[PDB]
Amino acid sequence: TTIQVIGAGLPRTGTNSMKKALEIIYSKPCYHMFEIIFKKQSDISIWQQLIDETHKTTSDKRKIYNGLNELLNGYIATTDLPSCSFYKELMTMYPNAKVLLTIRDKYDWLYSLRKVVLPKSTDPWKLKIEEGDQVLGIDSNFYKMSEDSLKFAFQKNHINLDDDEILLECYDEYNRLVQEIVPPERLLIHHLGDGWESLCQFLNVDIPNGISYPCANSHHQMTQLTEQLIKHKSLDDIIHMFPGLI
Ligand SMILES: Nc1ncnc2c1ncn2[C@@H]1O[C@H](COP(=O)(O)O)[C@@H](OP(=O)(O)O)[C@H]1O
Ligand SMILES: CC(C)NC[C@@H]1CCc2cc(CO)c([N+](=O)[O-])cc2N1
Repeated sequence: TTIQVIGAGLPRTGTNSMKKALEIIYSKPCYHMFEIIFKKQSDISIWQQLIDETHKTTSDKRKIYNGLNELLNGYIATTDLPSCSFYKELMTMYPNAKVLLTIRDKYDWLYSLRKVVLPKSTDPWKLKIEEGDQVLGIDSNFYKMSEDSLKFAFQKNHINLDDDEILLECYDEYNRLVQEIVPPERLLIHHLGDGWESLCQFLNVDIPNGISYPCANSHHQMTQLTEQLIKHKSLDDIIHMFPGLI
């Protein structure tokens, strides 16, 4: 088992649906932030170490390659933060792996990002997200790793995360650089709604017979999850309300 597909798309661009789609195609696990949050919170400090390594004057690329290889052992693919921020390193480690860039309208993306992943620090909803996350054992260590991974993706040290104009241009910039760095024959750009056919051709497989392309992880559902985590204080007690999410 080795990485076949490197997902370079940013959070809220359909990465969880792509994760599920790749697991359907290959019948092997794909990495995603949900793997960290719901299955392996122990990985948070490992990711934090790697991102930190990138902030050294002279970063040790072999330390990073080895960390990545450790983290992704047994996975056939990667999507979402924090792995997407390392797509260049992943490309080097796995020269035969193809690259996917999931993408969507930037304004739709920002609204989705604000409601689920990166609320403004002035948003009361941020406190609700944090309360719900405590139920899952998710705390400041997680938030620091995820924010750091985003800043690493965007290649910014000091950045005002609360500024929508900065995020919007960072988003466009990120997507543009992926297209300029990855050779076109090694890259598929997948827009929301594109479904199986460009993906499957790209990966040299048939369209899965009678299996629909996944449509997962909407902001409405994530808002509901937060609301129910706060209300019932137990993931196990509410997971029947969220089929196919985790
Ligand atoms: N097959 C599909 N078609 C359209 N939108 C999809 C989709 N799969 C996922 N999405 C959208 O992708 C976003 C989540 O992406 P990610 O998994 O990276 O967090 C959500 O957007 P919204 O929050 O606007 O509803 C979700 O609704
Ligand atoms: C469990 C949920 C109710 N609260 C956790 C939230 C939503 C899921 C999530 C997903 C990502 C990337 O998909 C990131 N991220 O990259 O910062 C952060 C978070 N945080």
